[PDB]
Amino acid sequence: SLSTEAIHAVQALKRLTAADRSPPAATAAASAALGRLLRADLLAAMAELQRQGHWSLALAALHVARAEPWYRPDPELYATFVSSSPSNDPAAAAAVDALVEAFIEEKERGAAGGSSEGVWVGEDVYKLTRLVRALVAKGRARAAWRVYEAAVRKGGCEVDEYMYRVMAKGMKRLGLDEEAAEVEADLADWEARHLPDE
Amino acid sequence: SLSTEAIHAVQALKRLTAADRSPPAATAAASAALGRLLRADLLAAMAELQRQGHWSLALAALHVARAEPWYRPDPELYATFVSSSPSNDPAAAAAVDALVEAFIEEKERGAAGGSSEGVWVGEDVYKLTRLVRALVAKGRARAAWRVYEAAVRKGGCEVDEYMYRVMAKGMKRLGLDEEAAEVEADLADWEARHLPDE
RNA sequence: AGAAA
RNA sequence: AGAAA
Repeated sequence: SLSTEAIHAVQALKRLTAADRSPPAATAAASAALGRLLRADLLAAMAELQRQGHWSLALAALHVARAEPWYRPDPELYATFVSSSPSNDPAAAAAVDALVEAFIEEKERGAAGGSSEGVWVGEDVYKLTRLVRALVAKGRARAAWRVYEAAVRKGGCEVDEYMYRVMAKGMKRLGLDEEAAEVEADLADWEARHLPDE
Repeated sequence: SLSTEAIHAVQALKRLTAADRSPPAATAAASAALGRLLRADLLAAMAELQRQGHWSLALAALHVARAEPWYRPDPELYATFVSSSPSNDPAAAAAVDALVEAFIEEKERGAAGGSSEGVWVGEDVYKLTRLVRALVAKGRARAAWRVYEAAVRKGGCEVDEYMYRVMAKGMKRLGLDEEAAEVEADLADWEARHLPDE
């Protein structure tokens, strides 16, 4: 559930942006109501806004969160934003794609080393699969592909059959037959190394 | 559905093999999570893994199952493994062929008698047809042929028109025109004995 | 756990 | 029941 501090923060955010729906003031209202909540409270506020349907406000909260010092690029966090995004909404869809681009840029922002390259290597497989699943579920075939290609194809994040099947089926039914075939190939390679051989 | 015992077993299996994807440890994890489940639970676990896409794990479960005392070579069981196998996967395809060879060896393992030869004679026609259908559907023309030839041609398992048509059409479209013709001949013989003559 | 073409 | 060239 939500601490009274987070509940009051959400109410505060809504009531302020009510008198002015405009996004410029909406931002200033977010840092005003959510500016300095403990990580746990800010995350709960965000989730509550998503749950209620105030997606644009949830995004505003994300903005605030990105400024916090504890902030870290997290696939699960991004998946909730995709899941809660409005269906049949061109603007929303673009926002989702943009979000995916933001997640990969945030994650890879800290990489300049021949040092053991692992920006994606240590990533949570389940969470990353959840993000991909959500993107597919919302028809963001391209976005899904950027993520897979970034974290698995290049990032060298070791995934499993479940992840592959999700992608292959996703790309297929979404009309990227080209990429579907590549996933199947990646899967084929995987199988070629885990399947008991003789 | 799945007993909580089987659900927990599957979770357990995944979580263990997660820290180590390698097949040697994957096997030890299977006998560790699935080692002593009731037949019903082990079978349900296997099917759930297939459903999720963890085919290599489903195969690991099969290994465990083969050691159980209640285990019996079953065409249906093998068909599910063929159906759930990844398409466009050289390794998988070989695994399927190997599986078919394992099924025929397991079945015929108990035959050393001029006693009424019936290792295949009492076989379930529908299930056996399902296995053949799946193999064809995955392009395993050879594998399909081994089964047919073993159980019907030699094993003396009495099948029906549905089975023949499935094979003939399967071999044809799969490019074994030689074997297709033989099936049609087998069918011709069948017809010659069931068709009302005059 | 990454809930159902 | 062995679901659609």
